[PDB]
Amino acid sequence: KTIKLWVPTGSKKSYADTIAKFEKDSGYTVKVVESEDPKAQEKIKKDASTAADVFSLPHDQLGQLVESGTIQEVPEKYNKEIAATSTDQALIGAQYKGKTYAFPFGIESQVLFYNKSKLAAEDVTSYDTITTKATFGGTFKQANSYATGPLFMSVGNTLFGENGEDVKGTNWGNEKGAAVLKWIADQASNKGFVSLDANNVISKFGDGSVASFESGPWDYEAAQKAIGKENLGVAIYPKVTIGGETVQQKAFLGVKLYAVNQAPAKGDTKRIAASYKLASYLTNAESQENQFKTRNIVPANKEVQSSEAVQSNELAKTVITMGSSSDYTVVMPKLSQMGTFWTESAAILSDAFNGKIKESDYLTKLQQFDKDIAA
Repeated sequence: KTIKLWVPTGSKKSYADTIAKFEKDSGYTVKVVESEDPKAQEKIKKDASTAADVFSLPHDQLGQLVESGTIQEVPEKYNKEIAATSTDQALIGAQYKGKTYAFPFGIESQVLFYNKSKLAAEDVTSYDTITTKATFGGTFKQANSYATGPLFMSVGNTLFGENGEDVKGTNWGNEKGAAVLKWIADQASNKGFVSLDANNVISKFGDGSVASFESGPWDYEAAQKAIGKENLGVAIYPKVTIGGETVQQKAFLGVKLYAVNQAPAKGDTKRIAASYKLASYLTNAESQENQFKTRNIVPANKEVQSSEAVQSNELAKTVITMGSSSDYTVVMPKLSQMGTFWTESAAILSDAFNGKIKESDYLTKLQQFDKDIAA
């Protein structure tokens, strides 16, 4: 009566109390092993004997694990609990073709970081205002698709249709997509836009040549240190004016999941039930509260999201606003054709900024993109 759990690196101690509570309530023992979330899929394929009963993963890999038969639909009991307690965006993270396969525990989104000695709060709600009054820095020469890929969805185009599950639904090859490429190209002559490399985002923020930039919670500490805690502002993504339309700038949402792999239980339904119970425990309000407090995990649970501790933390509050609605975030699609998206979107965004494609080529390149990705 032992089940194996894979938890994110560093996290084991954070979860000790949660696990003890589960152990005391279920009478199962839990073997807890740290293991990198992004590698869970590879690890399972390589050695299914050693595979954990319960493991953390990023939702962007959930579609693959479903399609290989590794993760099965959760029991209806848990489906109801997850839908009730999670944000709608988090649930979309946990679902694939209409079924729930995992338990959200966390969310992540990029935000706008700015220097309060260079920009007032009032002036960071609009990209046009930011670059009129100060500077915005981005890595446009070597485009980051995670960062600026969502511009295409910001203007009302989709990545694999509205639900992110139609392999033929990506529709950038139109005037709105072309207008995204135009805006990219225009940033080269926008006097408030500063062309960055990955390795100088933070240092140019520190030296004051970049007043603002977009990144995730992983850069929060470095931003703080670059200009001083008291000078660091955090805000939601601004509006941006593309093709003469002012629209909300979107980012991707990442949803952090626990899932159950039934295979190591070999038909033992008592143990499978225990595995779902563990996942439920790991991702309930109490655990998410503890995970925010100990490891600054931004909760997927609506109730913890609105807690004073979380709402008083400007980074967490901002990530939550971004994850609160599809007005701000696109939940990263799960289809394997995302592979093409990463490669081709980066190249086209780069080429538009660098002038390796011209305006008269924007539409044909985007139409070709739409064809390529639909394979």
